[PDB]
Amino acid sequence: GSHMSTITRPIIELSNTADKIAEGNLEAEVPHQNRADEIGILAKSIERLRRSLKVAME
Amino acid sequence: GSHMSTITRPIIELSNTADKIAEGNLEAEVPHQNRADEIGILAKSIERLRRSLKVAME
Repeated sequence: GSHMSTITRPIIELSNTADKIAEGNLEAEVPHQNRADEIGILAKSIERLRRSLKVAME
Repeated sequence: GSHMSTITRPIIELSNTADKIAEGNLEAEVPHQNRADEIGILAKSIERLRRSLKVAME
């Protein structure tokens, strides 16, 4: 499916952002936050983790 | 049935587990860790975030 190629991209974006956060980048902005579909939900979860890490150190 | 239907399930599982961690479930087990494809990579990053939380509070 040629359409599948477009779907694969946002997954790479969320993965790359998550790596930046875990390595100690508490300022990294997570993308796809405003999405309402399954991808938007996954983005929101990554943001929630970022908040905990900041508060954990703050 | 539709092969594409299987794709949605791991996404819901990963999102749900991430929510569990963020709410204060530091011992939550992240799923699909054994996968090496894009889904497995996303699972790995979530495991990193969970560890940082446990380290941050330690």
